[PDB]
Amino acid sequence: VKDTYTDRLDDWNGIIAGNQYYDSKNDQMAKLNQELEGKVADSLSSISSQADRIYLWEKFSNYKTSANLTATYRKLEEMAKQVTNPSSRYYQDETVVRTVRDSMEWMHKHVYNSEKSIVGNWWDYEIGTPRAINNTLSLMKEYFSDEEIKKYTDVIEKFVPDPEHFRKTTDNPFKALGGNLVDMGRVKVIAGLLRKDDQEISSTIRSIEQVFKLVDQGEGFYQDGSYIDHTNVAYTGAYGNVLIDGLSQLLPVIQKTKNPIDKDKMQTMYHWIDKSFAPLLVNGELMDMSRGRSISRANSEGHVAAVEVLRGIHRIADMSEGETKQRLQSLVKTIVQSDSYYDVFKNLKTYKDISLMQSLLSDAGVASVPRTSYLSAFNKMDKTAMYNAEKGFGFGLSLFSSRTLNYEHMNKENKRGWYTSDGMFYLYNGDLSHYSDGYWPTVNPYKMPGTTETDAKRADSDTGKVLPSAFVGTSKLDDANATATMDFTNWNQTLTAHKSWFMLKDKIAFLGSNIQNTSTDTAATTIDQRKLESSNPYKVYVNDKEASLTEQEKDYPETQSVFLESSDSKKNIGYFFFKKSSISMSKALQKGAWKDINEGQSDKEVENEFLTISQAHKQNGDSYGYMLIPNVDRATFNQMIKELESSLIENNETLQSVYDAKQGVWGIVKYDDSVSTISNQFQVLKRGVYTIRKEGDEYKIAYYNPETQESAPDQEVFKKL
Ligand SMILES: CC(=O)N[C@@H]1[C@@H](O[C@@H]2OC(C(=O)O)=C[C@H](O)[C@H]2O)[C@@H](O)[C@@H](CO)O[C@H]1O
Repeated sequence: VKDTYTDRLDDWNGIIAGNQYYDSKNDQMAKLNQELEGKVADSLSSISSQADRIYLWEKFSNYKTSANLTATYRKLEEMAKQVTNPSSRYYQDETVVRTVRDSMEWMHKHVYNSEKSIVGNWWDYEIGTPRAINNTLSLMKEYFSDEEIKKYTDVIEKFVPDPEHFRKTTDNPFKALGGNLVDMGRVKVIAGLLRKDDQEISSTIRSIEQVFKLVDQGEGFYQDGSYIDHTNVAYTGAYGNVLIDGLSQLLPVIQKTKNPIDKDKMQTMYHWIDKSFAPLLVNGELMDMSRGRSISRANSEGHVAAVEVLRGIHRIADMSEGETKQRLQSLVKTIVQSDSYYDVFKNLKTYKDISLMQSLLSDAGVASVPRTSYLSAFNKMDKTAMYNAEKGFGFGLSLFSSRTLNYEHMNKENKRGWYTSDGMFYLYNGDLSHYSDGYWPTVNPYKMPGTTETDAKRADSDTGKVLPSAFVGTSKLDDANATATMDFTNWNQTLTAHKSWFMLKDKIAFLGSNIQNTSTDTAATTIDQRKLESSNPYKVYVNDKEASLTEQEKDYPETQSVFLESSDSKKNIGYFFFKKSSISMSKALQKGAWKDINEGQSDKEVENEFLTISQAHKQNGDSYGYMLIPNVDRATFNQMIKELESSLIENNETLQSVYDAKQGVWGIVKYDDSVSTISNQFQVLKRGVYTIRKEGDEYKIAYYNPETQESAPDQEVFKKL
């Protein structure tokens, strides 16, 4: 019955597949089409023989394993996309039409129907499979009757009758929010359309509108740009991806129903883009510290995941108008063009998304200007993102506190992310491929960069924990200067350390004090564990003298500096130790497989060479202190360390401070309320984090008490002498 419902479904098909936009003369489109051709070809030659068949596909035959249901229906969706694509060799193919129809019927009878109960993961039964069924039926609606479409979607109403909750048929349902809530839309809004059910469409849209509300607690988007999911996990880069990706697909359809969403309610989407997503995108890569367990998926490395967000942003820009549309187009364009490592088209999986990107990149009317410097203090999720446009490097600080979980290990994914939030840092430089090409399965999980830990063995079965302390946070002064601290205690309460960071425009100082260890395990701080490029080797210098690193660890006592020299100055990394320190370094090939950190991934061996720098802490009360200076050549680095000779103000159990004489900026962390006199110019009076700038006889102050998550009147925390 061609009606308004089918009209909406046509729009939906144009969004999730876009065959109407296909052009065989379009190189990028032909590439996606050919990819679908091969997938359909493979599925057809392996699908089971309707003569006493026990399954459709042998590799997805154990229907006790819920993932097999979703994988099975997704193969049918691929067939639907090609049977409706005029340029596919399967266009209107009678055998494919019958295969989809017969497969739907078979699964309906023996595997997935209203009489079944959830076996395995609820997600497959309520989101993955319903979405695949909806899309298959929508795309091939001209090959199914309304009665058949209602028949194959009855099961969706059984497992997902309520647009506000998921797991409704289990003994522990939950409130749908964020990414999940958006998927609720892709399940019930589309099913509603297919079933011509007005109440389902309207009630579901009403539920979805909740996603536009910013929260000050719990899961969702925060005013400061943070995004929390799974109760207390920083998750902008995975669940937030799903949210923006899925919502941008749905909106064009929703806005054409009889229950469009108010334009002012949707205004917060622009806030997510500018506050939450943009800061996490550096040279086309989505910062891993925001992606949770997804970092353990081989097909979803940083640049790939970034496209999930970018394609969503672009669709939103396309449905916008005037300057809002223009500014968003410019954001997408500059980010994509800055990525010389990843081909954006590799993750634009529909013809419309491809078409949109191509027009964007060729439209001289859309400005593409390098992004300016910024520094986001995501205090509500304990992450900080810094970007310096003049020098061209990004910096990510991954922490956690009494308010957030350190790492997420679930669904057998991210088995070794134990220390990815123990003060771990990320450096985004000229090597855009650093955290890609197998970084996650080959990096030594016991030596995550920036972390202070003991060498005790950890079990893959362990799960995340929150921090005993709430004293973790960042005080931001401006777009280039901020200070952070973390009252760190390790997983088994055998080691502590006051870890602080001083972001000073073109460098970051790392200070650690009060390092205590009560175990018999050895303790140390990993200064860095950098993944190398066989094409761009580094020349290593210690105290400005060339060193030859080996697989075997070598000790370097009385170290003043370490410099990693590349042919490209934008890959250079220098470490300046305020006080001569005893460190050790090595360069070795590290092997591993994605399956080691994610049960569902390939066991194929992967390997990468890593340069590891460490500093042992053999006595209680130990400390470390060094300045990370990226993107400058050797001579400039050497010149800079002399300028910084007296930059360390203090690094003890109650006070940690670094001074940037060139900028006239101080970074200060106080663990108690004693009066601290700084550089004989002023005093700071309260426990907390400070970033101060002197401009003449004037002083600009940025104070933050991480525990109460509040600042305070200037006179309460600052006094000029
Ligand atoms: C955010 C997240 O990790 N969601 C899990 C699912 O992963 C997402 O799957 C899809 C999709 O369209 O199916 C898109 C995303 O890129 C990917 O992160 C999936 O792993 C699912 C399996 O049960 O569990 C979700 O929590």
